[PDB]
Amino acid sequence: ETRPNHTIYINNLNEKIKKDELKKSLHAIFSRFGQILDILVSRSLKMRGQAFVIFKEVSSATNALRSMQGFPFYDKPMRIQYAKTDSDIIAK
RNA sequence: GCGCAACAUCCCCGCCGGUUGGGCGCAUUGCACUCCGCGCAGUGAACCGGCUGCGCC
Ligand SMILES: NC(=O)c1ccc[n+]([C@@H]2O[C@H](COP(=O)([O-])OP(=O)(O)OC[C@H]3O[C@@H](n4cnc5c(N)ncnc54)[C@H](O)[C@@H]3O)[C@@H](O)[C@H]2O)c1
Ligand SMILES: Nc1nc2c(ncn2[C@@H]2O[C@H](COP(=O)(O)OP(=O)(O)OP(=O)(O)O)[C@@H](O)[C@H]2O)c(=O)[nH]1
Ligand SMILES: [Mg+2]
Ligand SMILES: [Mg+2]
Ligand SMILES: [Mg+2]
Ligand SMILES: [Mg+2]
Ligand SMILES: [Mg+2]
Ligand SMILES: [Mg+2]
Ligand SMILES: [Mg+2]
Ligand SMILES: [Mg+2]
Repeated sequence: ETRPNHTIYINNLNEKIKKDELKKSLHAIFSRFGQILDILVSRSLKMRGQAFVIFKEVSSATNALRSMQGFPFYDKPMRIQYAKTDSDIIAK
């Protein structure tokens, strides 16, 4: 789960929030500490309430669990965690 | 073929299916990298398959 290091995985999000509003209301919050490459969100039955954001490299992504970890985001605390594997765009 | 919905407890809304998006509810704490859980309804939204009826060649 936690404690490898590739990118962030945010959990326990408000699923009522639509995809577009969520994808941008995180980029505006998660670039205070790094540059964002791509943010990914799905409202499917599994990946709803979860997000996948990747930055420049690894400690361009350690700079996230860094900050938030229970941020009252849309009336529910965040829970961030390092992505177990790596996103298929950084494998190049 | 073209244009329409009279019939409607103000107006608007012919019928049956369906799609996309919006709403509410149930369920979901879930590690992905093209979409996709389900239910409810005057969804005063846009459309797709048909059909009934009215008017005009
Ligand atoms: N004050 C306002 O701002 C306001 C608001 C709404 C309407 N209006 C006016 O009030 C008027 C009321 O008109 P309406 O809505 O009663 O008529 P309509 O114009 O809606 O209906 C005419 C059509 O009904 C169809 N039709 C008639 N009998 C039929 C039957 N037996 N079977 C199937 N189809 C049939 C025909 O195709 C006909 O062309 C309108 O002309 C409108 O201009 C005014
Ligand atoms: N101009 C015109 N063409 C028609 C009319 N009715 C049928 N047609 C022609 O017929 C074709 C088939 O349409 P349909 O609705 O299946 O014809 P239909 O079933 O005989 O029509 P009904 O008489 O109502 O039963 C259309 O493409 C038209 O060209 C009409 O009233 N006016
Ligand atoms: Mg009409
Ligand atoms: Mg009318
Ligand atoms: Mg009427
Ligand atoms: Mg009615
Ligand atoms: Mg219908
Ligand atoms: Mg729906
Ligand atoms: Mg819904
Ligand atoms: Mg149609």
